[PDB]
Order: sequence, then structure tokens, then C-alpha cells
Amino acid sequence: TLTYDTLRFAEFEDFPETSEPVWILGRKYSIFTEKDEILSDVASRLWFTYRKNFPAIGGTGPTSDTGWGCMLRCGQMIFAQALVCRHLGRDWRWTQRKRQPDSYFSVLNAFIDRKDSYYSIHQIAQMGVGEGKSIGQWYGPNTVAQVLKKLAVFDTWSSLAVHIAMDNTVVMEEIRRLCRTSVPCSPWRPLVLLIPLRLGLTDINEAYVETLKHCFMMPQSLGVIGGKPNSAHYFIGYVGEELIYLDPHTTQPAVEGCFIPDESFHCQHPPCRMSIAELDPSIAVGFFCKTEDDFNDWCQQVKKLSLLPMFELVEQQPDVLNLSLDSSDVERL
Repeated sequence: TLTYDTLRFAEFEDFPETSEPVWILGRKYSIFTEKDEILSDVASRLWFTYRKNFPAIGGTGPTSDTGWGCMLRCGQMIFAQALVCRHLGRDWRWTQRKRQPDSYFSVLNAFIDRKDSYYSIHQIAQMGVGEGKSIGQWYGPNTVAQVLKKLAVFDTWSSLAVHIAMDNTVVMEEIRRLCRTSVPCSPWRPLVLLIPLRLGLTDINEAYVETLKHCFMMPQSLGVIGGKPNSAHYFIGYVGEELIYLDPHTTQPAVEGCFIPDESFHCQHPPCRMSIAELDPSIAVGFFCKTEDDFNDWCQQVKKLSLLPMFELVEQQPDVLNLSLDSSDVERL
């Protein structure tokens, strides 16, 4: 039950001192003159790993998700980043020896391993059953995304709108129908947009690489979740031909007013890097648009990227994930 803690014995390497820009969730950095800021941004992200000794799920279920909940943990991380942007702002940073806002602890609390937290492993796992997934079963990006949408309905504090765009299409009228609370003279529910995709049979077609990089360069970028079963990762950026990510494969003891010892929820080891060409095909890309202007800006950026494609943007109108098979893929398949 501790052969799944792969992060414990992984190879860690410091960031290469090169001229290649370092992108972390819509923010561009230079490793030469902004190394501290880069490390601060990565460490600031809410990190969620396997946990142990938390209340049994459903009273008789697991007390640890080691070996099965890594995609659930990545789902928690990408959704937490959205809540951080929604309640704290993209410019917020976590620092030891500093008093964090009360909202920070409220966000963190929503991911604590107890059934009364909105996005706890308990609620995610239990909600997954309704999706046809038994507790203890590993999920794919699409499934965890569908679960988060249903869980967010109860979170009236955040009052988020979660849209999962299938068929590789983002219908703008659907987004407005989901987010508009009233006729514009908050009138807009902060939007968490998740787009499940499959960029290849065994690997991602190289033609998608450039599009994928651009997904981390938008002010609304929440990153990407994906990976093979029990090898899920939360990708938060890239540098050169590598993706930067947070890994949940380490089991930590569950953490028991406002204050919460939060050291274990911040990744302080050298940020994990992986070759883009080694990324599993099944992923879910996310974007956060707090206001309608943010959404409009996002659409404008998707227009360019498309013109100068993983998904299409249309104004109006089975849920399918389209796999673009090249001549070779058609043969190997």
C-alpha cells in the first residue's frame, strides 16, 4: 500500500538556467532574474496528495486513498486553483511566517479530508458512484470534472458555475445561459470551464503541442489534469519542451477555529518536469473567468490561437471526445 508513493523516490532536478520562458498558469517568468518568483508561484498553489487516517468513507469505506485517488487529488488541485483565483486572486502568494487571509483557510478547509468539506475526497468519491464509478476506483479527467460540477452546487459561498465542454466545442450561448444571474445593466457566476480531450492514441499528436502550450499562456489558465491510471498529474505550466506539474503520489497523515496547519498543502520540493511528448493523451484543460469581461477576453484569445486546434468556439449549438487520427494512427489502429 506504499508502492504507489512514487513521488518519494522520483528524480528531482532544479530548473535549467536557460533563456526559455517559464510559464506558470498564465504568468510568464525568466529563470535568470525571476527564479524566486517562479518557485514562490509553484509552492503557493494548493497541493493535494494521498492522505491516510481520515474518517472512513461512508463509515465502512477506505481511510486512505493511497493507490486509487490520484486523479481525484488532481481534480482537487485544479478546482482549488479556481477557488484561489475566485476568492484570493491570481496574484495571491503563500509565504511562511505570514498571516494569510481568512478566505484562504476557508478555501483550504473545503478540501480537508472530512465528509463535511465540499470537495473532500469523501464527497468526490461518493459523488462518483452516481457517475458509475465505485469508491476506490480511479477516474479519468472527464469523470472527475463531472463530479466537481455537481459538488460545487452546494458551495453557495463560492457560487461558481462549472461548465464541462464536450464534443470539443465551447458554445458561448451555453456559457452565458449558465453564468448570467440577471440581465446586465454579481451579474455573472465566476466560471470554471473544463474541456476534456484525447490528443492521440498512445501519445499526443505533435501538431497539438503548440496549441497546448498556448493553453498555459492565458490569464484564465487553470492548467491541465491528465495521466495514465494511477499516474495522474496536475500540469501548471511549461518551459521549453517540458511541462511543469504537481504530483500527488505521496501519502501524508490527514490533518486534524479558523487556523489550519497548512505546510503539507504546499509543494516545496523542486517542481516536477516532464517531456511534453511523454504526456498521456487523455486530459482536461481548464480556464477560470471570474467576470463576463474575463470570458470575453478568453474567447478573443481562442479566436487567434484557432486562426493562427484542440477545441472549437461557436456562438450557438452523444457527448463525444474526438480523436484526430493521422494516417499513421489509422494504421496503428
